[PDB]
Amino acid sequence: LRPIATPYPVKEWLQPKRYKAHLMGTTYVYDFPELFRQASSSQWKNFSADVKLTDDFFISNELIEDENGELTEVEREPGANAIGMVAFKITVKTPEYPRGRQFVVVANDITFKIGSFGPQEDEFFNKVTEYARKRGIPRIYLAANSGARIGMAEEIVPLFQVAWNDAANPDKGFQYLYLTSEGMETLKKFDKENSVLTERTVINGEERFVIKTIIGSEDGLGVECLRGSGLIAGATSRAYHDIFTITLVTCRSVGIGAYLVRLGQRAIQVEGQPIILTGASALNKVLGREVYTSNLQLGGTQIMYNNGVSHLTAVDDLAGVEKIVEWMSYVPAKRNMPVPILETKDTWDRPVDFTPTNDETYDVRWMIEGRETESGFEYGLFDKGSFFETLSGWAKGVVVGRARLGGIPLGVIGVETRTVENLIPADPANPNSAETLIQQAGQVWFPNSAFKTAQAINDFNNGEQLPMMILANWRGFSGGQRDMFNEVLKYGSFIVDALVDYKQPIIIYIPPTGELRGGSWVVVDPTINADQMEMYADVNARAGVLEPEGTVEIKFRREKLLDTMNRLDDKYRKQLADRERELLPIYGQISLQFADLHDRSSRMVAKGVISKELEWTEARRFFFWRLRRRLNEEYLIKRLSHQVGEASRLEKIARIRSWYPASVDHEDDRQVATWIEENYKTLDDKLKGLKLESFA
Amino acid sequence: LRPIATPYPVKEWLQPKRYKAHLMGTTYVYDFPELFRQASSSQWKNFSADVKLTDDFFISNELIEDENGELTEVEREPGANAIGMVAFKITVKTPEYPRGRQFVVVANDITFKIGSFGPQEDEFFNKVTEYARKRGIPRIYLAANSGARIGMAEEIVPLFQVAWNDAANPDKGFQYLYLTSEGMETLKKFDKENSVLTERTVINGEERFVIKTIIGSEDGLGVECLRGSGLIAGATSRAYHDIFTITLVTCRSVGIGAYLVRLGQRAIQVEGQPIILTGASALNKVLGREVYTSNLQLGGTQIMYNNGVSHLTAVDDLAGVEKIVEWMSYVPAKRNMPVPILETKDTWDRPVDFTPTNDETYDVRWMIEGRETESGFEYGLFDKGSFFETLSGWAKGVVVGRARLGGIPLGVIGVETRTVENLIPADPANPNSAETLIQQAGQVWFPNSAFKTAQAINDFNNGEQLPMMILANWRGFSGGQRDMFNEVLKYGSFIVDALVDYKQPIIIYIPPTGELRGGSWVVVDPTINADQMEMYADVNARAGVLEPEGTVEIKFRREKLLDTMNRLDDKYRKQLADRERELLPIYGQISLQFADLHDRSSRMVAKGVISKELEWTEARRFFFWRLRRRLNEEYLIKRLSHQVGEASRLEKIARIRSWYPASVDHEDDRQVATWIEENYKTLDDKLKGLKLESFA
Ligand SMILES: Cc1ccc2cc(CC3CCN(C(=O)c4cc(-c5ccccc5)nc5ccccc45)CC3)ccc2n1
Ligand SMILES: Cc1ccc2cc(CC3CCN(C(=O)c4cc(-c5ccccc5)nc5ccccc45)CC3)ccc2n1
Repeated sequence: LRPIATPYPVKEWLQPKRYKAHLMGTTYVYDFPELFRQASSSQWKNFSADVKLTDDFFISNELIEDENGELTEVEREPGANAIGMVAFKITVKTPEYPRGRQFVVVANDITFKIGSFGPQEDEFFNKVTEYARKRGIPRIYLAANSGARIGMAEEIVPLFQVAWNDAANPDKGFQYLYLTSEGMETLKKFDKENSVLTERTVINGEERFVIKTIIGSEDGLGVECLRGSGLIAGATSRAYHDIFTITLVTCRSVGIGAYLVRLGQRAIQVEGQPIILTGASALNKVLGREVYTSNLQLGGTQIMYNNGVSHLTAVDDLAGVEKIVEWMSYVPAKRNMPVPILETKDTWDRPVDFTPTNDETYDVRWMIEGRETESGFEYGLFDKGSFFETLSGWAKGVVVGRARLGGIPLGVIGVETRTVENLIPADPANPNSAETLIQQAGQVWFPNSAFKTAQAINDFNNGEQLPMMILANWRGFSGGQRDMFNEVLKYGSFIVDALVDYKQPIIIYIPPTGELRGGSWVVVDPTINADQMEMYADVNARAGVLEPEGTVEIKFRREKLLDTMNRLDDKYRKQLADRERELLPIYGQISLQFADLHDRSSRMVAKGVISKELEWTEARRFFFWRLRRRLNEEYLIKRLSHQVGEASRLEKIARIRSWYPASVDHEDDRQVATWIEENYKTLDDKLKGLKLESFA
Repeated sequence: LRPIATPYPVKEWLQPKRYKAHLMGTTYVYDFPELFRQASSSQWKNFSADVKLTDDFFISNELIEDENGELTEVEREPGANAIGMVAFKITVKTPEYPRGRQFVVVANDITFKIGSFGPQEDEFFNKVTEYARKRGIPRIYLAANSGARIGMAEEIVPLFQVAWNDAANPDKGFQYLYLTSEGMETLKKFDKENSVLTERTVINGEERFVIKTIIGSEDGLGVECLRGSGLIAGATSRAYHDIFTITLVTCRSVGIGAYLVRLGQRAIQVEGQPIILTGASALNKVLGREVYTSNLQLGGTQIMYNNGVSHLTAVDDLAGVEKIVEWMSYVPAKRNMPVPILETKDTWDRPVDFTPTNDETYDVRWMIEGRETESGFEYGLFDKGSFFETLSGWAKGVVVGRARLGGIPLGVIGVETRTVENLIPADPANPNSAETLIQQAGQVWFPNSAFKTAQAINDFNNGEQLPMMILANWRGFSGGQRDMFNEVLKYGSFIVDALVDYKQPIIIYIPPTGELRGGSWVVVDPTINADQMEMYADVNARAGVLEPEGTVEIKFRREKLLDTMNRLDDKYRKQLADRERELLPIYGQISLQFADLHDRSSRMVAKGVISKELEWTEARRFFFWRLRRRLNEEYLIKRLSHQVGEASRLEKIARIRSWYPASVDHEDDRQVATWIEENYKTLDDKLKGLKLESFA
């Protein structure tokens, strides 16, 4: 016992494994449910300071496998785990789910054979993944490991012999490894006969059993651990499309551990905890030179957060757990359940205060969440304090996060208008390599920002099942040599693919001072997914194939400018050339203005390419009721789908809308939402009566 | 008429549009079906030189929209197209489909408004895509365009007036653009009232109609072309997952044209024909410096073929058409039809001649397709002349292509064992940028080669619907700083995702002299997709978590080596240190051999991680019958699926196998395939009788 005379019992002495996990710079596995309780208690405190929580608000039950390999809940003392993988089923009352929400927490035990993954740990992690998937509940993975377990047949070590080329001179070489009759007998005795595959031979009177293959009696030495690693890699790939998946990197995550981080997609990395494949010293041995200094050089946050492999960083394990809990607050309690509404002080019924200006630099986050000023807070489009930014270390030209609109959770994608700089590190393996600073113009999609946008769309859709708003403001894609060589077309195409797959309502909105041109419009047009997408443009937004400079270059050339001077200038209508020299700068401005007059939201409305033209200050009120109406109609379309056999979206929506009273304006979002909400049970009666269907 | 006195009529005079397409360095649209006839005739000549083809072997029928917008077949004179998009339905008798196969060819007409995409061209291209998708037939796109159509309201050009700040001094500026009563009347007269949105004002006695927005009477000016571009981008994204999609870049492909190339995935680029977004001169104007010299610098084959955006290059349009036809020869006639068997001179019943050696450098293509030697041809694993390599300009560390195994078409992925070099061009926009040469070690996955592998798996699965063989031979992934920063984990994870989605049989085979370690095994393990995947290892292959050097470093350390010297060396069992110095180099070799003895295919079999251990020379015979048996069982599993409502793969296969006579060995591939093929109609009788099912 160290230390002596403490007021309460020494937990690191009661369970020495707790001390071992601490020495490795991580939380002991069995202490993680307490971090989740602390983080959930903080959630309530930030939401409503006066709430009185009792311990029954949070329940953690360890999951273990019974005799039949089926998962069962247990209450046992920490550290009794016979495998290096542990899991907990958590039931917690949260501000968004005050009656309770559930999720599973899977975690490596860093104290159990260094958190290595053997076949038993792989099979348990897979069983836990399937358990969560069957229930539709989130799967949280706490990564603290050493990758696949590695071993040798330790029983053959004191038994094997060597067929020396020259017995007197060992340095001269050897032919093979073998066992003697007594070696074979030792194996026969301990029932380890199948530990080796041998070929009996006789050399100078003595029978030698030539070792052809070493198998070993102990399970979890090599290939069997690689099979289990593949199983859990595929399981995680599947889980990402099915349930909400997230990983906290709490101590190192090696090999399969690094792949699990990425396969679950959503990842929070604790600072100083590396995500690696082969380590620095192993790499150095292969390279035959001291190239790398540390594992943190290979997989620290300055690699992974800058990459977008880590969506967020955390200063410590509790900060990481808090970020999991905060991320989950935007996510349904289980698969296919409605998105969790959480109304706060900042109600839908207000104008948007922060307005961008053409003559002034702004941070898009101000438009999203608002900004603090000396004269008071300027409210943004979304709820005050609701913006949760993710992938904040990578491709900063695009701003992605979760926010709330009058309480409705949604994914938000905005455009950073300021020039973004990123530092490409010098390659330690190349002596002729130096660090590169890359500058990327604002409102231009680059390979990295296009990849981040596609990734965001997929992460809001899969597991999170959230509606989305893109505040579309791009001039185009980078068509330059470097970015074209770096496959900008591939990443831009991933955006189209991500939108095709989207299952919840989408709002595309060109904001005030905003623009959408050529290739940038293409990749975000609502006809990519007409079932879910709608486009809107601000009265102060612009859009066309080219910018006015481009349009004039192709369609308002010198001949047309001169005919315009001929019509409009009395002096014009060698003495022409000097007049042309004087008129050209202003006539170039007239032509640019003429072109800009086509790029208005009024032309977008007339041509039917946008649903409506909007005023920014009224966009919060408009979008709140539009989104609320859309969620309600989507619920009814899904109910009608359950009883038909075969009908299109257009036919399903036309039928639902035919149930609305004649006096209801189908174009009034607030009226449609209000009527549906007042009639959910009446609509249920109607849907249940439609089960008079016999379709073959 | 130019030239005069030709033996036959001047086609470039009869149809001047033919001459215009030629002046633009491309085939005239209406001459493309003839290139397909020429290429299909060549297919027959290469297959069986003595075949007698008549003109009824190939039929091309132009598709146009009728009064109701429905596609109908027409026989009309070339050049009568009222839109800049044309399509043909092709019916061709090929060596793989001697009774005929069909596909659609969609193409821009470069002579029609520079191949620009207006709303009508977009709607026709979408209608053609849907037509092919509904029928399950391939969609071939011939890209020769200028992107989205750009325009202005040309009727407002001679009408608009300017509100000068000072009428006498135009240079001093202007307030707005306006129309007069006579301007408004001109618009009223020609029924173009809605061409502008105006605001009537009176300034110094005269009524001025202030132009607030220019709309225009002509359709296809701006945003409406961007909507149509989005529609066809989404349509192509969908088509790729549904039917076989391919694009030939035959003249430039701009904007939406560049996106269509990528969205259809499979692309052949004719040399000197660029795939661009914004062009060089437009980019130069934005950058305010002469940065780029040409469009070919931005999107030539040296960009796109090196990127993997272009799967192949072609010296000319006919070479391109021939490569389409050759690619299609491995693909089913329509969606869900069986893969086309094409038996040639090189029959299944032979050993594999080319065998790799540990002490000698080899090209993996020799193992795949064989090699010419002075002593004769050394046959490879696959049919002689059947290897069709694709993505050959990009990530050369991985070799991808289509091949045939005793006539069975399949996707093949092999590993290039030689060091691969690639040249990263100097960024023209950065004066402080120079070209970089990157060397990549063989048998190591890098971000580019991992992306190429995932891309290949997806392209064999989607549309092609082919079985696959991966000749798995990777030591691991590059875990170094540069490759980790360059997101190797993301690309490696895409491999897992691509395997999860795979719908046809997969063979993973570790070849002779081959190896599969740590992270490389993980990403290719058959438990990722147990319904489709099987793994095999050569008797001369190796596999474990680490390489023997790594295993000894962790599990056979100095203490263990010294205890081994204590047991095996009579002299060992300060006078120890000098003995240690002498023994250590050979005892290090013993420990490496001890570790290598665990890495054998015999341990893989014993641990149940591979289906069988094989001998390379017998692999062609083994895999032919294994694949043939698997295709037959897959056909029956799909038939059983059509009549059940709910049953797992394991239950479906167990039922099918219960139909085999008792004397049939379920493990004998050749016997199982033979029995199924002799009993297809009898099995059909049994399946039709199982339609006594009433499941609710
Ligand atoms: C690194 C970088 C930085 C900015 C980028 C902007 C775009 C947008 C397109 C719009 C379409 N387009 C034009 O429409 C255009 C814009 C301008 C232009 C605009 C603003 C200032 C100066 C010039 N001049 C032109 C000249 C000829 C043809 C087209 C134009 C070109 C430019 C694309 C890639 C970019 N890459
Ligand atoms: C650019 C590059 C080049 C080659 C690469 C090879 C690997 C494979 C792993 C296997 C696992 N592993 C070992 O198992 C290992 C191999 C060797 C080694 C092998 C051959 C020659 C020299 C050393 N020495 C070691 C030392 C300590 C720990 C592990 C080892 C390391 C190396 C990964 C990335 C690489 N990147």
